[PDB]
Amino acid sequence: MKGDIEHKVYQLLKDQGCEDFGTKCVIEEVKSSHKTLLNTELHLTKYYGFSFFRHGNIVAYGKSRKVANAKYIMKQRLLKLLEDKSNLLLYSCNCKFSKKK
Ligand SMILES: [Zn+2]
Repeated sequence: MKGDIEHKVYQLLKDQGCEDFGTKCVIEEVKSSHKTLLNTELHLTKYYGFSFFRHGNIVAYGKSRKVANAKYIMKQRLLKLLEDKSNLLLYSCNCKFSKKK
């Protein structure tokens, strides 16, 4: 496929009978500051903790100072999973019914 990992994730997962998934974007600031001279560190060295959630689990993780790089990492995570067919993102679940081995 090409490009947008989110669409790929949706394309198959929603078709597997899943709707419970999505990306989370929380900032993980690296506090190298012991004390400071203002209320809070106006702007310290923070990192965008991009991650992909699937049933409360972490399928993709990519923390970077650059939003693009952060996204890039997590994207290539699930990207490899749908390419390699690793069940970490693509496993069957009960958003519809039971499963069969
Ligand atoms: Zn599900």
